[PDB]
Amino acid sequence: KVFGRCELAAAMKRHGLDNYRGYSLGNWVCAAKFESNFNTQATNRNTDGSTDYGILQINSRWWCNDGRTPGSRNLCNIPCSALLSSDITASVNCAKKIVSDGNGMNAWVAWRNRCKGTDVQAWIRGCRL
Repeated sequence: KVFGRCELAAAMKRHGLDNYRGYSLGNWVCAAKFESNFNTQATNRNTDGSTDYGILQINSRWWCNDGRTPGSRNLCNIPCSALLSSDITASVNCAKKIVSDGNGMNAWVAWRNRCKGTDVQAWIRGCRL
């Protein structure tokens, strides 16, 4: 599923991401925009052989099992394919564990490079929330 901007914002808010660990909703929408262009089916392979999955491009090195990242961890206790669902619950629940890991949203390179320090509330302007 390819989300609309406000549609995703409302789904993320319902799942408790607004101000989760101090990160306002606009941060999460901005990260999803630049990680996946709001597409739950996005995948991208990394040089180390891991793969990033889903709307928040969660990596198989640490967070999910895809059966082809040897020696990797599965900290969210899920198959990576669960992160590609039109239902974002699994991605959100795993993102909550990532962002609590100590490095905050710096775990998302696109957030660090394209959202951090910008007017992120722009990503939720106009939405009925």
